[PDB]
Amino acid sequence: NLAPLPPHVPEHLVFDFDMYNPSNLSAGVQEAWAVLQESNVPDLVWTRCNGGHWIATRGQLIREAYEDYRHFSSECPFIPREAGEAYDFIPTSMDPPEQRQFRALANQVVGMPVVDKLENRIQELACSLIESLRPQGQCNFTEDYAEPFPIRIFMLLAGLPEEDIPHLKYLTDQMTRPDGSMTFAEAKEALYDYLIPIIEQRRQKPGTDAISIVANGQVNGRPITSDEAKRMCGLLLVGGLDTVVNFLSFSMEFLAKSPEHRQELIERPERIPAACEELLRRFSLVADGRILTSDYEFHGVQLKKGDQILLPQMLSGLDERENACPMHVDFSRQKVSHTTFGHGSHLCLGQHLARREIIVTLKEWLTRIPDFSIAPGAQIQHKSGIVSGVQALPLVWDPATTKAV
Ligand code: 6HE
Ligand SMILES: CC1(C)[C@@H]2CC[C@@]1(C)C(=O)C2
Ligand SMILES: [Cl-]
Ligand SMILES: [K+]
Repeated sequence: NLAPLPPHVPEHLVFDFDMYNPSNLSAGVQEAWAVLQESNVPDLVWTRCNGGHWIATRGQLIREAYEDYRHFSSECPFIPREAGEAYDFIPTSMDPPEQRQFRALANQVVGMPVVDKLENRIQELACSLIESLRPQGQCNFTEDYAEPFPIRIFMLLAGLPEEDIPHLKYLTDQMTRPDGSMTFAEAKEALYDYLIPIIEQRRQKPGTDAISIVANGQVNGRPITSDEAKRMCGLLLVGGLDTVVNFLSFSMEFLAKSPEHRQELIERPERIPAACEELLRRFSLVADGRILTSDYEFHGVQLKKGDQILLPQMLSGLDERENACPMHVDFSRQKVSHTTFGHGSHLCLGQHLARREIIVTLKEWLTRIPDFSIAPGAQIQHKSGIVSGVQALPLVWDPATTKAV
């Protein structure tokens, strides 16, 4: 459905891109979004899809708007409007100054010191999952590794039972790639139905898990409220269940299709961290945005208070104006420019955990299964939304070419 064109929007800026089902999707989701960077498309366009909103199509504008929280507010950060209105996670639904005091608590539970506490378990799980698949000569990568690896690390960190994964993963997916059976508000309320009793249990009887730490936390020296704790835990759950999960599949699909790049990392394993960064650029996958706090002329375009603007994190690094030959993967790329983990005051606090999970996966997969390919006659289908992903990734290999560690 196409929403009526607002009176202030000129026809020449209309480009009806659908972020939940882009027309070029069969080419790959990054490719589908990159249609917005064809030479005839303006830096800033209006789509009538998904209730109507602006889209910044170039890194320069995306960065500028993420920096300018005074004009571009995180209050309503998701499209469609009903989702952005319902979205109340902390700290990502707040602007500075209010936002900042909550970042330290989040950092405590998912940041670098916690990555250190989890290091051995991350390593052990990657190795065990991969060794279990190795002799089979095939896997369904999304279900067999991309999901269980990061999700089990998260459930461990959060002290939540693994048998709760199917329910939580379903709900989280309705917030990022809704199947239409639940509004964002309904999925949010269901997630809160889950979290509220657990938060009170852990305020009564604290453990050492992330939910206990948030629920008993202090925010600039005063106690967090039960409600604030719930809103922070919601963000942590969505980050844990729907980010790295999708990214690993883009990366493994690429490696399955590029024997040369696999060989590069096998021969020169020291390049794996740089490879991770270049894959984070090329297979960037997030697109949220902001709401205008006032009428504002931005790059020659009249924006009105209340207008939503999608600021795709994915697009900055794909912009030829930021990286030459942007669709080409070059592990030796000198300046890897991207906003994959966001930009401005809301830079991802989970990024150290994400990079560890990625780097461990690349190392431990290629150690055991250096030679693999896409299953015979398979056509890999992507999916688009707030976080984009891979529907299924069937891989095959000859077990004789593998190595048990
Ligand atoms: C378990 C926690 C976790 C994990 C695994 C991630 N994130 Fe992070 N994240 C990302 C973006 C673009 C933003 C800013 C959003 C905005 O400005 O509105 C955040 C912010 C955040 C913030 C503020 C938090 C607490 C957060 N994200 C937890 C978080 C992207 C990512 C990506 C691309 C990955 C993985 C590849 C990721 N996150 C893993
Ligand atoms: C946009 C995000 C990737 C970032 C972490 C999870 C996510 C869906 C959010 O709600 C904030
Ligand atoms: Cl934040
Ligand atoms: K909101």
